Amino acid sequence: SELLVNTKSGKVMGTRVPVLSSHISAFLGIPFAEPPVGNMRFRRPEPKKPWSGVWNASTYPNNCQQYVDEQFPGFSGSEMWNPNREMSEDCLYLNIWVPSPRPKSTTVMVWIYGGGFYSGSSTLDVYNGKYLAYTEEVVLVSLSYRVGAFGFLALHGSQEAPGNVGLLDQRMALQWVHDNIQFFGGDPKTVTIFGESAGGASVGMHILSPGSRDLFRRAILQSGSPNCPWASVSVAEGRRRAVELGRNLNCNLNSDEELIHCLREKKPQELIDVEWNVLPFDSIFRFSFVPVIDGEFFPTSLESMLNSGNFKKTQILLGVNKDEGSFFLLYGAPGFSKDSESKISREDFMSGVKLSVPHANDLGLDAVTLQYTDWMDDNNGIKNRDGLDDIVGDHNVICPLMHFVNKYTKFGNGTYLYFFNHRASNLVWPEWMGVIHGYEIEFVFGLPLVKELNYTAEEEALSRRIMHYWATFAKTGNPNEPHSQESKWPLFTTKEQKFIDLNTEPMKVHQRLRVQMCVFWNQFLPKLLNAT
Amino acid sequence: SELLVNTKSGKVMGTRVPVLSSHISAFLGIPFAEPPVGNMRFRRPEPKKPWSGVWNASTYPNNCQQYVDEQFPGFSGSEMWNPNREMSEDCLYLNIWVPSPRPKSTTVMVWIYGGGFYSGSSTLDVYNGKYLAYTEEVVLVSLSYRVGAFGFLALHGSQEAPGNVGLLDQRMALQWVHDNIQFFGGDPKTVTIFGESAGGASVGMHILSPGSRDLFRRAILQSGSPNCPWASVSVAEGRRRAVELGRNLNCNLNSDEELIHCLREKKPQELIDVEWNVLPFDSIFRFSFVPVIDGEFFPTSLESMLNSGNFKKTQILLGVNKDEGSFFLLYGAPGFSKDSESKISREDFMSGVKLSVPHANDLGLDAVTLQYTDWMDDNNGIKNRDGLDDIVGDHNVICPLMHFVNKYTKFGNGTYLYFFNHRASNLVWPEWMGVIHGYEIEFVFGLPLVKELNYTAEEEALSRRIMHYWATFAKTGNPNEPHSQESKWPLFTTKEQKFIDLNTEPMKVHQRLRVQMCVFWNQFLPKLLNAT
Ligand SMILES: COc1cc2cc(NC(=O)[C@@H]3CCC[C@H](NCc4ccccc4)C3)c(=O)oc2cc1OC
Ligand SMILES: COc1cc2cc(NC(=O)[C@@H]3CCC[C@H](NCc4ccccc4)C3)c(=O)oc2cc1OC
Ligand SMILES: *[C@@H]1O[C@H](CO)[C@@H](O)[C@H](O)[C@H]1NC(C)=O
Ligand SMILES: *[C@@H]1O[C@H](CO)[C@@H](O)[C@H](O)[C@H]1NC(C)=O
Repeated sequence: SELLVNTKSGKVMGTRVPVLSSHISAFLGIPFAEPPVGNMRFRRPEPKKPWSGVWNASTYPNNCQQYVDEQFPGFSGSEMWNPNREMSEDCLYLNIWVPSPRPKSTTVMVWIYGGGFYSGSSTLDVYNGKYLAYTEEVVLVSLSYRVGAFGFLALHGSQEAPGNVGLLDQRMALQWVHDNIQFFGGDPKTVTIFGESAGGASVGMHILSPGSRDLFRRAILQSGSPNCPWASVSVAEGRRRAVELGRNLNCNLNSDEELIHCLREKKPQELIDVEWNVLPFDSIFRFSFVPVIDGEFFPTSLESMLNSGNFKKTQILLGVNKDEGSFFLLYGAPGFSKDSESKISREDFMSGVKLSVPHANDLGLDAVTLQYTDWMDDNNGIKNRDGLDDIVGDHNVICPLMHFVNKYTKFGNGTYLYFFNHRASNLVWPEWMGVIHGYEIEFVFGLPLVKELNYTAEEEALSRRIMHYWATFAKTGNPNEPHSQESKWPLFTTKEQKFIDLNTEPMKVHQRLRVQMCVFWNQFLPKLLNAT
Repeated sequence: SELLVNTKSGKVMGTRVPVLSSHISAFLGIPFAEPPVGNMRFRRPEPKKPWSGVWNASTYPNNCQQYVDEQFPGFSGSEMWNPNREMSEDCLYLNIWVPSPRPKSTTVMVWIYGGGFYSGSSTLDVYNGKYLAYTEEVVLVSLSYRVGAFGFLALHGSQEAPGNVGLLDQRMALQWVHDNIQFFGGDPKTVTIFGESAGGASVGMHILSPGSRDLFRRAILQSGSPNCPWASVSVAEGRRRAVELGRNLNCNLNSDEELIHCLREKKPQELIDVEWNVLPFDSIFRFSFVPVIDGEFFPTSLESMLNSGNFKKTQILLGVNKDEGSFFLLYGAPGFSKDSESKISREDFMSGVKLSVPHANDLGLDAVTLQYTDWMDDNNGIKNRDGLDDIVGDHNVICPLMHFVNKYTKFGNGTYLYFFNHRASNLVWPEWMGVIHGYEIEFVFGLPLVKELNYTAEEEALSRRIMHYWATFAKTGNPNEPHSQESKWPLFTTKEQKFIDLNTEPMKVHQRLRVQMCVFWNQFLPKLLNAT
């Protein structure tokens, strides 16, 4: 039957799902790892023992244990990111949307969710593969991985909690797609992995890590970048945070075996309750347990890997949203509130600059401030608010991604760069927040096509325009249709540095995206801080 | 007779001079000090022994010994600043233009020439008091002072070369005006001292120095400021430069008496030949022998004097030109030439930034560069050229003057601030140079009124407009006529920070003149350099 597939791990039985007055197939909650529970918590992932019989792969799986956002209880804008299924340490599953009929060798797209490495779910309504798989004839796959302390506790030199295991989770799901996607009609030599936020930093991490490169063909990174300041810590810092997690749960801290044993005795929610207490600074856009530069998953420092062409050479498609910082100021910066225009006093701007660059000494704090303050009108709370939005977007997302895209292009086989600056017309967050972090996802997955979600026709036009760029890129390494009538999304070159707009207005091409500020973040401020 | 005046130092006989189809009186080359020759070279000035008989005060006096510009031999644009009379160490004289008939108590204006403390002449055609004295009924006085090593060699703790003597020259001329200007129909309680460049820094120095404040009423500073980075050195630096002058002339350097004796044996031109060899850096807009912060003329550091209201509280009128730096790049920066548009390579911009901020470490050099580079179009030789013009104007003139005007206004009785941005229509320098340092002088002295110098009628209108602002300010402490029809030049307040334009277009009022860049120069870069 269509909904029955003989994989190398065993048979699985999916279900027929409707999608825009037609139907396709779905295989939800397929295991790719052994459940990482008990003594396996914090351990590298093991591959799922193959099973006899048939797996009832018709319902979504548990979500992995994480912190749940309750800043705005009941508010859909915040709830759509929380787990919509019960949480279990047994989260290692993946979901396949297959067109119907089952093709024989179409393009495969693997989705990697974000959420700062401390949260995420493959099962969110905004991650639904069906609209994309159906509209573009691709096989859509979404994996899951251990987040939080469960996926990134880092006592290096120990083999019980080596770090990076949530990436190894991702890797094993990618190994399972390479081995088995052919039985779902997927071409295992045409897998494009894409992600956003932490998931975009993951996608670019698999580009760097050698153990990962041969498991996928090309890559899409959305608002994420392996070298983001929040995406990785050093071994010393990862150890310190692991030890401090132990101290919050009154653990014996003498040996690494003593810490790890103590942490496995604890229930999940006990580590989540104190997870945020181990950050070294008062900060925004910093998360506790993140990938560690370990010498194994990452052979050396990320900057030397980027300078020395030490990474998978292929094509990449990547880009940013207009107002990336505003979501994070809402959560931790003083002055901002969901229900005001959040005009920002001179004094609260000062406070935001501290929380955005928590590693900076006073002289660096002054440098940031000078660079982002209109001094002809300093006490303007809209200019102070918008300025903060740019401080957090540039430092944390846009400028580390530009650095990545300038370093990668020097050695790669193609690069396509976008600037998504369309405020969705049905957005529940205040208008001061602009074009929000993670709000292009709904267009990439084609939710505008559900003309029951209140979307303007132009936005459906935009979602189809975008979904085609993505799929055509995953299929060929160029989002442009050969012999096509629309304007061509130009390649990004070190010489000309072009990129395009993604909005309902006719496509436009600019260059050197936010270079002015990105010179400051990528080259000046690091030099200043290194100087004492 | 009109041209005969009985001063406290003796009678003097002036001459009748024509000025715009009428006539007034002039007393040229009146001594106010003993000739500072032989053993008096480098010494504080002594007052002119009074004389029997009558002084033939009808011809201009010698100019003081200085370096003569020969970068452009024959070119009037450069020659109009060189000495037009033979040079003598006996330069201590002053010149009075008196209206006719001799008024009884009109306003007195004393002019203090500039030229980096290393050059200047009271006798230049652009300093002619007659057009101003006649048009505005004021008594115009111009002093002279020892420049170069002759006026500012600084072996502190010695009484033979204590430093600052060229300012004491100025002071004695001001004491002579206070004592004697009443016999020329001048009101000695209404003396406004004005100057440009070094002369504007002098005017503001007499505001700070206590030994000077009671000798003048109010003050005009043009493109000059006591706290300019070139206007003063520390005692240690002034000693080092004095010792290095000795080393260039093969002097015994053991004792201060030995150095000073050796330097007095030398002819003047021997010190001028090597004067530039003692600067500590490769620089532009730095001069060898300048005022020294000595504890006497200046009680303490200039910044503490400005912070602690330690200065003459009165009214001041001051301002800057649009393109102050371009004159100095022409002389020492690579890429610039009198006869090209001087488009500036990326590499030669780099070189200019070095020569403009010679005291800055590499990190400071990067800060300047970042702040003044359009990174969306970095290899634009017009933007690099104009950018350099602003680097040198802001650092050396505009931003130290804004600092002065922000500190002085906090404690003073009035402040008026101008931005002179009219390119004179008959200017012999290339158009890339813009509105050049020291090219408002010709409007302040009313040379546009000579409709035989090729000036547009609008410019005569501007010169009369400006000459009236100056004189009416000197007379009252407000450039505005009471009950007048033109727009009012607003006072400068710490709150609103207004200022006006000086050009042929109808007057306009802006605020916070070049604050963006001046925050960087006055508050950020000093913090950065102090930090290691
Ligand atoms: C003391 O440190 C704490 C820090 C934080 C940070 C929280 N959240 C966030 O930083 C982010 C902000 C941006 C919106 C994002 N969700 C939407 C989203 C998800 C995925 C992709 C795209 C968009 C939540 C947080 O919920 O709780 C915290 C609690 C803390 O202590 C108890
Ligand atoms: C190695 O250091 C040297 C440095 C210099 C600098 C010279 N000149 C100037 O810096 C200035 C630049 C601006 C134009 C001004 N004159 C017009 C002016 C005069 C008064 C008020 C306003 C305007 C001359 C110079 O002539 O010769 C130099 C020779 C050097 O070594 C032999
Ligand atoms: C699969 O599990 C769900 C959830 O309990 C159940 O409702 C469904 O009928 C099951 N289907 C099969 C074929 O086992
Ligand atoms: C003053 O000196 C000049 C220059 O030598 C001379 O030509 C002039 O006639 C003299 N006048 C008097 C009155 O001495």
